[PDB]
Amino acid sequence: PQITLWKRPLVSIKVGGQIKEALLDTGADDTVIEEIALPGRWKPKMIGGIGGFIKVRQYDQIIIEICGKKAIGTVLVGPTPVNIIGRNMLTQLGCTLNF
Amino acid sequence: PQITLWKRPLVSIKVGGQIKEALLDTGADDTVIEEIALPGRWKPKMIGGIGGFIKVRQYDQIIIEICGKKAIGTVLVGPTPVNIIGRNMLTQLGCTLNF
Ligand SMILES: CC(C)(C)NC(=O)[C@@H]1CN(Cc2cccnc2)CCN1C[C@@H](O)C[C@@H](Cc1ccccc1)C(=O)N[C@H]1c2ccccc2C[C@H]1O
Ligand SMILES: [Cl-]
Ligand SMILES: [Cl-]
Ligand code: NA
Repeated sequence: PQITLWKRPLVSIKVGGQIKEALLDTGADDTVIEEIALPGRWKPKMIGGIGGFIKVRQYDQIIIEICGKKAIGTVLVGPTPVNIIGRNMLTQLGCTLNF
Repeated sequence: PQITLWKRPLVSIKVGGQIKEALLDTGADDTVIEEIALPGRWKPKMIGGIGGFIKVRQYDQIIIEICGKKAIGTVLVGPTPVNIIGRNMLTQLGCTLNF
């Protein structure tokens, strides 16, 4: 499909057995989600954007459904203002910018 | 052009008579550039990132050029780690998300 940007590119996603709303974010290197329960062991990580850095937990090989597609990859969990689908996942979806 | 997301979608832009590197950011509502000299009056504004809010100067009716295409709109000037081209400008360039 083709998503215009006249409004926020928000989509429904399934992760951690839960349905959530997330932002398709080309400006994000990684994918970070609000506090949620994920399986397996995690490693610490610092991610920075406007306003500085935040500490998140990194879980790997996590399954995520986005726009009727499945992606399996790294998912960060922490105090992010909004759920963010970053490039690590967007590439799995075969997403590209066009203009 | 069609831009893949394996790496950050950086592009050269023309703004304030200067040439700069900026990131095509679908998750960004606004366009924010590091300290740069812009003409006209400005208004103060607070914008929030994953790390918190930063204070910026809001300029309106600013023209930017990207890959031969031009757009006019609001440009925020402040301490941003990276220059960001947001949706308010991406729409004007006819930039879409495709997969
Ligand atoms: C207008 C402004 C630019 C202030 N907007 C944002 O920062 C929004 C904020 N919302 C949230 C919000 C905050 C307050 C109010 N409403 C909404 C979440 C989504 N971001 C957009 C991000 O894509 C911005 C980038 C900027 C950046 C890129 C590369 C290097 C440094 C900074 C961003 O924060 N990306 C980072 C990022 C993001 C997620 C996971 C990993 C990483 C690493 C890094 O790529
Ligand atoms: Cl990944
Ligand atoms: Cl605008
Ligand atoms: Na990016």
